[PDB]
Amino acid sequence: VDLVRTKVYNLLKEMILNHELKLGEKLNVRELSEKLGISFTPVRDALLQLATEGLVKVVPRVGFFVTDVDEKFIRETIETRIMMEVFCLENYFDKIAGSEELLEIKGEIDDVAASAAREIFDDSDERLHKLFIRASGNELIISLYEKIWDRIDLVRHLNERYVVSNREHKELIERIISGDKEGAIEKLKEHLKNVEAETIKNLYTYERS
Amino acid sequence: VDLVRTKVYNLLKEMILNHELKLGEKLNVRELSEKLGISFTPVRDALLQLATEGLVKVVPRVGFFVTDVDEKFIRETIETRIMMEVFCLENYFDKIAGSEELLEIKGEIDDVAASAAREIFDDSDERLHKLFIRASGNELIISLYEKIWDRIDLVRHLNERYVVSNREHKELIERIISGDKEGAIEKLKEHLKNVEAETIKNLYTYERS
Ligand code: NI
Ligand code: NI
Repeated sequence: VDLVRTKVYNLLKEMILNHELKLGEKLNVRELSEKLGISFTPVRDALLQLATEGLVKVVPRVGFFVTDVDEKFIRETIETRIMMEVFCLENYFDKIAGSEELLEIKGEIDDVAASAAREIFDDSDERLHKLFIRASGNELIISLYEKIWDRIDLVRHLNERYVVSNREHKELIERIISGDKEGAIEKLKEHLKNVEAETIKNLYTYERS
Repeated sequence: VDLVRTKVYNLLKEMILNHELKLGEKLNVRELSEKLGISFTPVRDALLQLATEGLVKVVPRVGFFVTDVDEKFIRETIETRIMMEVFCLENYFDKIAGSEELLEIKGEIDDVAASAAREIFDDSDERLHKLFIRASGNELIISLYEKIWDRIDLVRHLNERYVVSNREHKELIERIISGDKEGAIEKLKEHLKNVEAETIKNLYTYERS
């Protein structure tokens, strides 16, 4: 289920980022099905799920459309992350600082600063932000974030300054390892608000919206 | 859709609070359908939705069960509310303080302090906490809270100290109207953590869990 949604989602992201699909554009389910080798019903069901995260607009008896992602959609995405991630980092700080995972992410971060390989950025980016959430141990929280992860992920990709983001993550982690809880929190706010400003600026490079 | 889920949900709450249904108990869809005058499929679909909020456990090819609501389920519910509501109140404080709605809720609160009518408590309780969320103007946030509202509502009802909760709301609102933002925030944390401790204690009065 998550499995099909994730392939559907991944195709949709790939075609938005390639400018094959415009923001607001009507989706052709048959097309998606040809591309993915998945039958109609399962694709349809995935799209309904994505509509649930606000990625797809559903017009009954009409069809499915790619959301017309606009500034408000971005801002709301980021502000939602600030609320959740900051809440997790603040309250689960010791647990995050002490995790070995944080150290492996740090290693990826250092690789990006040298190589600038986007895939390693995406992996390290996801792991760091999700670590904050996961460290709560609060399965409701963690499932809320998971529920909107596809939206988070698409938004993540609508900017191009990943190397600067890489450096911001580095500094975050450094504050965290130093037990500078307050510094870390301010740095996370700063990083996300920075990402948000840059995304809003990049947005006109996408067809429509 | 929300319409059917809400009737299904309301019946389930009523029977849990009457101790007609135990926590963990297997649900009989036909029963629910007889009671509500709604057909099988729509009930089934509502139950699937409620399973989404973690109110119903789904066992495929077996059936649907009432969640075995335990301390962790309560704690996680409350901590999730603390994160969201505190984030909203802190960041949208002026907007909340200035709303006429807050004044009407205040009027209900004063009625409860005098009458102790549970329905007026529930109405005023819902409005106050939802005002914080709604004042964000962030439709993602507001939809996350709405998505788990049934869970919030059931949890709200698993304690019996609503008059004390009424007094805590009163003091909250008083802090808010006074522009004591920090006082208000601390009072909201305190209120929810208090509710949480009392609920955990009351919980053994419910069959199972
Ligand atoms: Ni980041
Ligand atoms: Ni309350």
